[PDB]
Formats: sequence, C-alpha cells, structure tokens
Amino acid sequence: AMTLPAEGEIGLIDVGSLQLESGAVIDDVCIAVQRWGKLSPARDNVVVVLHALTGDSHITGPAGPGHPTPGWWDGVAGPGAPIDTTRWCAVATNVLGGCRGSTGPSSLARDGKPWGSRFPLISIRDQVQADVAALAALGITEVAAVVGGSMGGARALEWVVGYPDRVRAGLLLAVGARATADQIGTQTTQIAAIKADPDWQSGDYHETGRAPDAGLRLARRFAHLTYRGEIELDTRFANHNQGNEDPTAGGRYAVQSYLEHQGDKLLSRFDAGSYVILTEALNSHDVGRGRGGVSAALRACPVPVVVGGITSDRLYPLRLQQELADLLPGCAGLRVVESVYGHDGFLVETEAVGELIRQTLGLAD
Amino acid sequence: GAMTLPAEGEIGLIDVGSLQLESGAVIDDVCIAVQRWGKLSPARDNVVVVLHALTGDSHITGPAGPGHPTPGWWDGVAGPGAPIDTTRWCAVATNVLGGCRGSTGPSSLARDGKPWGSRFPLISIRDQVQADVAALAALGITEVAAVVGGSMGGARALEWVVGYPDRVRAGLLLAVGARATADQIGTQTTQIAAIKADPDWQSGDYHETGRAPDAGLRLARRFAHLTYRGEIELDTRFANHNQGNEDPTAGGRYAVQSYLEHQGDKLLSRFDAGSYVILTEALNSHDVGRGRGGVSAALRACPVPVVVGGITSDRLYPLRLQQELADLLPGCAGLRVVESVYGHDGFLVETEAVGELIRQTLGLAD
Ligand SMILES: [Cl-]
Ligand SMILES: [Cl-]
Ligand SMILES: [Cl-]
Ligand SMILES: [Mg+2]
Ligand SMILES: [Mg+2]
Ligand SMILES: [Mg+2]
Ligand SMILES: [Mg+2]
Ligand SMILES: [Mg+2]
Ligand SMILES: [Mg+2]
Repeated sequence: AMTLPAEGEIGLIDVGSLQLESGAVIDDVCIAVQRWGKLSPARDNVVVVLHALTGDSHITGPAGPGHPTPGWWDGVAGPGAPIDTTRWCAVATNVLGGCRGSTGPSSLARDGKPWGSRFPLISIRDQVQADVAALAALGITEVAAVVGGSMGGARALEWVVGYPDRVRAGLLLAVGARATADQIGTQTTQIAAIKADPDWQSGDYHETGRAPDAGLRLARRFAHLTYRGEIELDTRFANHNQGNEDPTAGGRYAVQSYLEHQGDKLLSRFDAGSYVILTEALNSHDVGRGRGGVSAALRACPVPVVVGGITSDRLYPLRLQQELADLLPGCAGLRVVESVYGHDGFLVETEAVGELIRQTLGLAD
Repeated sequence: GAMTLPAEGEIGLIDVGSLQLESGAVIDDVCIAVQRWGKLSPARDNVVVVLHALTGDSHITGPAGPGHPTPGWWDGVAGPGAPIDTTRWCAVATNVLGGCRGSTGPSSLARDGKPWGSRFPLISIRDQVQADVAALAALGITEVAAVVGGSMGGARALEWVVGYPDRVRAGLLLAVGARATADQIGTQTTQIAAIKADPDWQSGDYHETGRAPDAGLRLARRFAHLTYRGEIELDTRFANHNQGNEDPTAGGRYAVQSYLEHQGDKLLSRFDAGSYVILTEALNSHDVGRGRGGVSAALRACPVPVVVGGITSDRLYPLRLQQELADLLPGCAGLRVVESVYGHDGFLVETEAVGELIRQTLGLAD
C-alpha cells in the first residue's frame, strides 16, 4: 500500500520482522528502493534489477549527492533501453546487509547505535525474502522478471526457484547453482583478512573511530583479481612499472598501483561489516539446500530463464552456467558472452548484456 | 674452489663470500646450503642441479625427520634407477639465496650480530643463479650436466641456461614463464602487502622480538595456495561441504576453509615471513628479457637444449606461457603438456609425468 518513490529517488520501505534461515529473527528491517518508469495499472510490469556484492540500488544515472557511484548498469533502464521504461517499471533494492540505505551492520538499530556484531548472518534466500517483502509493502505481489549478474544472479536464481508462481522470467548471468570450493576458499580468506585486522574489533568498530581499512583493502585486491581476465591484465599492465617509479627502490608495478586504487575506491564508499556479511551469504549459496540437491531443485523450476556466462570468467567459470542451462527446463540454451574482461564482463559488456535482458523480457511479455 | 660435497643426503654449508647483486648492492658472508645424491664423476661433469620453488628447500628426496620438517618435495626423483639415476648422475640441490633453510636470508645474522631483517637487499632470480653458480664453483664444479626446476625453480633454471649457456648442457623448464605476468605480480604484491600489514611485521625486523607476522603470512599462503590448485579438483574434493560436523552459520568452517587454514599453519611451522617477502619480490622482478633486448631476443639467442613442460589446469602459470617458451627457445623440440587436475601443484604431484620430463632432459645432456 506504500507508494513507490519518485522516479530515480530512494525510498525507504519498512518490512518489519523477518525469520532468517539460520533461525535468527531480525526486527525493524528497512529496504532502500529506486525505480525507473511508470507502474502499470495492473502492477504487472515490474522488472527487478538485482545488484552484485558491492553494488547498490542505483542501477543507472550519474553519481551525485546521495550516490557515491554512477549507475552500475548505466543505461539499462530508459526510453528504448534494454528495460524500456515506456513499457516496464525497473525496480532495484539495496540488498539486506548492505550499507546504502538498507538494514546492515553499519545501519543504526532502534537504540541509535550501529547493529555491528548484533547483525545476524544472512543467506541469499534471506536477501530474496526481504526484497519480496519490500515489493509486497508497495502493493507488488508479482513481477514480470528478475535480472542480475554475479551475486545478483544468485538472488535471481533463488527468486525464480523460491517464488516460481510470482515471476514470469529471469536472467541468470555469471553465477552458479551453488557456491564452489574455490569461491568459498577465496571468500573465507577475504573475510579472514578483514577479521585479522586489529581494528576489526569483533565487528564493533563502527563507533570507535578506527576501522579495518587495511584488511578491507586486501580483501578487495584479491577479489578484484578473481574478477578479471588473466590475458587482458597482462595486455594492459604486463610487468611494467607505475609511471617513473622504481619497484627495486620502494616504487610500484603498474598492476600493483591499479590494485591499490581499487582498494582505495571501495574504502571510500563501502563498509567492512557489509563486506563480511554479504560474502558470508555468498558462501552459503546453494539452490539445492532443503530441495533434494542442485539437480532436483533446478529441474523442478518451470520459470522461463535466459542463462548467460562469460568465456574468460575465472570466479564463476562457464561450466557453472552450462549446468544451469542444462538443468532448468525453462532455458533454451546457454548464451555465451565472449569477453576478455573476466567476471567483470557482466558489467562491462554493455551491448551483450543488454541483449540478454531484451531476450529475458521477451519471455515475460 | 676445492671444497668437497657433503655426505649423501646430509646438509653442507658452502661459504661463497661476498656477492655483488644485479642492483649493485653487495651482500657479505653469503652461505649456501646444499644436499646431494649420487657420486660425483672424476671429471665432475655429471652434476644435475635441482632447483626448488618458492617455499622449497634442498631436501628433494627422502623422508622427514630431525633437521627436515618436510619430506622430499620431489620424493623419489633421485636414486638408483630413478629419473635422476644416481648410478650415473650426481643430483645437487641448494637452498636459494634469501631462503630460511640454511642459506643466507633475512633471518640470518649479519656481520653486526643482528638478523638481516629490513637490511636484507632485494634480490632477483639472476642473483639467485649467481649464488648457486658461485656455490658450485667453490666445490670445484664449473659446468653442470643439467638444471631442472618447476615454478620459481623453473625461473632459476631459465636464467641459468640463458645466463650461463656455455656451462650447462640441458635444462628442464617446468610450469614457468619468460617473465612475471600482471596477474602473478598482482597476487604476489598483495601477498606481500598482507604480510607487511601485519602489526607484528615491525618493518621486517620482527626477528628475535618474540612476535612474528603470523596472521599476514597465513593469509598470503592461503591466497597463494588457491592459485596453485585446479578449480574443478578443489570442488570435487570439498564442494561446499562443512568441515566434519562443524556449522559455518554457528562459527563452524567449510571443508575447503579448514583445508586452507591447515596449509597456513603448516607453512608457519617451517618458513620465515621475511624470506617469503624477499623471494616473492624476486618473482615480481622475473624477466629473462631485461638488459637483453626483450624476451624474444633473449630466448632466440639461447642455444641450450631444453625440455619445456606445462600443466593443463595451471591457473598461476597458464599453458600459454610455456607455449611461448617452447616456440622461442631454439633448443626446444616442442612443448610437453602434463595432463593434471591439480593445477600448478601438478608439478609436484604428477611424479610419473615429471619423472619422464627429467629423463628426457638428461637424455639431451649425455
Ligand atoms: Cl535472534
Ligand atoms: Cl611452493
Ligand atoms: Cl619481446
Ligand atoms: Mg547464502
Ligand atoms: Mg548442498
Ligand atoms: Mg534445460
Ligand atoms: Mg627477479
Ligand atoms: Mg622487460
Ligand atoms: Mg623453438
């Protein structure tokens, strides 16, 4: 019954208490939402856009006051765009556990203090439950489609599997049916780097004026390597030095300066507690849990879907998307995005990803 | 040089004296630890140098025990009828300059009686080869039959055959590239940053303080171990399963997580954080083309017969790097592909395939 925010603006949707997969109960949850395009009278034209690990609800448009980053899928929603806002209403949330409007470790609880270590562990399924509740509070009980890559693709997968009667189509991009050992390996070690930072303070650094900046930077540097293509990295930087710096005398290599810059950029806009909470959700991703395993769960989902994967992806290798396309009966076949940019192709390959979105919405109309 | 090799299997300490490094910096009183298997020939022309990788040592074969925290890292490679057949060859292995298993490195004591620590100069792969060559010369060995190595040992072997082509008859270059790649430098410099960000790093002078950067070294090793493994095999072995009866939701661990923590603990008990930094910086500086007109010119001008091998599932030194070496080194008859699910670690695990590469190499040396 709540009203959508004005186009482009952030709305804060109270969804109340949620029972979580761990057994924990979290009260007074708030989900930030942005939308583009008008809602149809039947409220049946919503396209939910699901952001990745460090993304937010700002899917398109420039950076500015209230938006540290530009649209992470800039141009995806608009007149004549892949999500054509003359027909569709693009809606994006800030995920549960995030730090740009939705309830997370850095958010203030009802006592005026950050949740901090009081914030419970959440799953991808918990994130979907919270988004579904936020849409329901807005009078939206069915969506035309859900689209997302990376962690967004995991949210989309659990949405189509968990609510097959309430979504007409999905795009699953650069994701797998469950977390893999390699993903869990790098992800748990990323968390360990943050927790080993002496300023982590058991997750309750928020009020102390100290923060685990060194740990968060290291986590992001290792993560960024998993997001890139091996060949393109060497084509861009090789073993060259940064500018006129001398690595044998305290200077940096070019790829090293680049990685340091990636760490600095994240620190300026993202919370370490959110990084930990959301990476834990990645670790527990498993569409098969409680549903008889991965094959049984996918084979029983009748939702039409487009599945896309990136050739050079080193974090979510193409074999994971081939499995999704082979097992989901609503998938006509894997769509292969050839890209040199690795996992990050799901953000950079604007033309190819735009076409996957258009194909997805074709299955929902 | 007229020192003698230690008794077989036993560690010998070779005084090579002061070395002038590629950078121009000088390091005094360098000691190189050595072990060997097999008798030396009267002409001293049957030496096969086995070059260990980042955290290896001179103990290439044999069990663990007193003085040896780890068993032979290429166990079985040297012996009667083995790939290095000690009825014919003398297998010699050093601990690399900058190491922590007998040779001079950051934890060694300098002339002033204090550990080198932050005073240890940055070294290159070429400096490592210079030291090994000097150690052999002190033993009266001026030419070697062959050099063999994988990973950082392959980088040492490559700089040996390119830098001393008249003093080596053949080389095995396994799971290595002509220069460090951007991806390698990326993970390597971040591993170093993790160690240096540890509060107990103490600018590299933690030695003898009672505190050491254990957390940073564990983290660096965990990330490195992932680069050493095969993606599919890791998931076949561990998948997303919990460790034993633990629950990650309630403080437990995932199976692959407990596995990685154990790799960290194992390295901690036998390896020094300062050595990890110095040797990783030598990997960052790896570039056979430097001062030689670039990679193509350097490789095309090296006439040494070589066997080049690469591992199908290697994610750290991808096969394209060994294709490049095999295409440019005129002494290479063609790339040898090692089929393995175990990633870069296949160069340690695929004993049969690697043993055949060594035999091929030694066939080029007689
Ligand atoms: Cl609770
Ligand atoms: Cl190693
Ligand atoms: Cl070149
Ligand atoms: Mg989960
Ligand atoms: Mg399962
Ligand atoms: Mg199918
Ligand atoms: Mg070097
Ligand atoms: Mg160069
Ligand atoms: Mg050739």
